[PDB]
Amino acid sequence: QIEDKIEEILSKIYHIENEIARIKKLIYETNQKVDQNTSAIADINTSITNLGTDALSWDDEEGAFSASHGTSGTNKITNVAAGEIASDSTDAVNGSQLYETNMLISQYN
Amino acid sequence: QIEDKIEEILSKIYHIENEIARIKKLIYETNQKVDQNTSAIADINTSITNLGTDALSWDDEEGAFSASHGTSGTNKITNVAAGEIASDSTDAVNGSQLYETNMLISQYN
Amino acid sequence: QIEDKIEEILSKIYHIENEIARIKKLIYETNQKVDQNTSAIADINTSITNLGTDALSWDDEEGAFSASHGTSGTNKITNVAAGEIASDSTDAVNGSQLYETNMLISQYN
Repeated sequence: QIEDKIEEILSKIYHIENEIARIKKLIYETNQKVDQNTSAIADINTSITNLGTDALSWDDEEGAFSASHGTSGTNKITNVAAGEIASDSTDAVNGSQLYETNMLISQYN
Repeated sequence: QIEDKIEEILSKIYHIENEIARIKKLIYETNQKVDQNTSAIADINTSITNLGTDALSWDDEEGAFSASHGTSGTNKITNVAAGEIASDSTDAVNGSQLYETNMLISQYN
Repeated sequence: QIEDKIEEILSKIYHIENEIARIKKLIYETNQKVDQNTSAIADINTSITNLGTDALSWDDEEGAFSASHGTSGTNKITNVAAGEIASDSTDAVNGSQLYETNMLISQYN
């Protein structure tokens, strides 16, 4: 009876040991995925910070989009293609267009 | 005394088996959270990619905001409300405003 | 022999107990990281939502950046520095520049 009980005990111990081995694998696999995600989050935080710094964004107090950037309150917007010149146009106009207008005036004068 | 000892060992083995059952559940639960975050991060990466592509942003080669996009280095900005026309105005002006100016000149000529 | 067997069994159970305590600690530590990451992803989703609402963004149907915002189909862009007035300038122009042009015309008249 006691040798049987010892065999029972040892069988139970082997099973526990096997389960523990698998658990160590599972915790490792998990911690690899978590480390991956922690790194990814760090990179995302940088990207979000940069987008926030660099996007031309709405200014609630001004009730308009603002071309302020960092420590510079006013800045150019460039690479703006020519806007439609019409009574209903809501396109921004660029310096080539104002140049043309100024030339019409100087020619007029 | 050895029957007592055997029963105490079997008791502790039962306890350990219970711990292992709990541990397995915890690991599964933890992995469900990690899975959710891994998939949330993939979604975030796409969002950030698209925001970077679509937000009018600062350009460190221009020292200005740049309307480059896709295969065109210049693009229009539209749905721009009329800017204040005043000596100290920093508002963008639209094609309707330039149209009016051009019309004043034209009528004179 | 059997008293000896029992001693060896107890020694192994002691080792198992140490492994279980370590595993618990590792799972705790993993979950502290996962919690930190879940929160960080929550913050990121808020930043992304806000950047989307507030960035001046590309509009596929317009093929242009759009100063639409919220319920308002058109809005101002302000804090725009004066653009180059030249035949190949792609700088946006501001209200102070159009004011100046408008005063040339009113002078010429």
